[PDB]
Amino acid sequence: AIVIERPNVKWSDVAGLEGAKEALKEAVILPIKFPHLFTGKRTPWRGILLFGPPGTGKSYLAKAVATEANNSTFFSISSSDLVSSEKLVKNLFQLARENKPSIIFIDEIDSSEAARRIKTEFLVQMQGVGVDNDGILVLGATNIPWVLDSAIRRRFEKRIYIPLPEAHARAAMFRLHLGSTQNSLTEADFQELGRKTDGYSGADISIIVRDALMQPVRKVQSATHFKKVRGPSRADPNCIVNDLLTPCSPGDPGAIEMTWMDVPGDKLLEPVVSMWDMLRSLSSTKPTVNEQDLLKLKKFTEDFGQEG
Repeated sequence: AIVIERPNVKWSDVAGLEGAKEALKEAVILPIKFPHLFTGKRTPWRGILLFGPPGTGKSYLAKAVATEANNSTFFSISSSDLVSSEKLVKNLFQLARENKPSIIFIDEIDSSEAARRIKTEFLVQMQGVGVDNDGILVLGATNIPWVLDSAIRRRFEKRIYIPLPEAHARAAMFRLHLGSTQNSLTEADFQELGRKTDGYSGADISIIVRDALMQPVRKVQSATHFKKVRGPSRADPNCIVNDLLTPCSPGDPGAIEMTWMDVPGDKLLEPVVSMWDMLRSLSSTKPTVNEQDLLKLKKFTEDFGQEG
């Protein structure tokens, strides 16, 4: 029910968001590193909110904090209206102090029939009518902040906006989603995709990289002809040959009406994800985030901010 990992995500693992990371470092770590610099009339913000465009992968970011922060335990869940009935939250905080340090984290905090059995129980503990909420932080993640009850919303003292990465991260994000796969791409072609537009998110980018990986396969499943070549037999790197058939265009240097159904498991020379592959997969996609879309957030700052 409640995920309970004690993670490992250095700041560096998080692609970029230093402008936020700084914002986080301030609100949390400093208070931690120099406790003798936070008391008297000022207090650390126990509730902090993570908000920005969808697919910006806020989730992950959370863990990075719980890590770079004394190494607190990550108590986390979601708003699948909590396994679509309540006590979960009670034990949640109960555990919180029970194993502090710790970070209560809720991706999808946004959530009619007033089923405040939970809704209030939250603020109640958030308010910590009695038991100590100190040493424990709570984070919220949402793509739509404007849809939360003033109460809920006024709990997270500090609000940090999670922008969209279009920089080096955007790019280096492709290598990441390319994992350990054969590709003809290079660090030249990787920052290239990076600079090649923006308005794209970790999701977005991921989906393209996803289409760009199968590219090689459909070529092979739906290929017109193949051309025999030389090289170690896929079945044995030691057994060089000259019968490996890779796929080729209709009228080419050595084509023959074929299909994988004829090409031998070992006699097949499989293509790797190329740069056109990459590109093309992109040239057929739109950023799931528009300006109007992103403007709908801007609202918040103006009429809210640190709630007040």
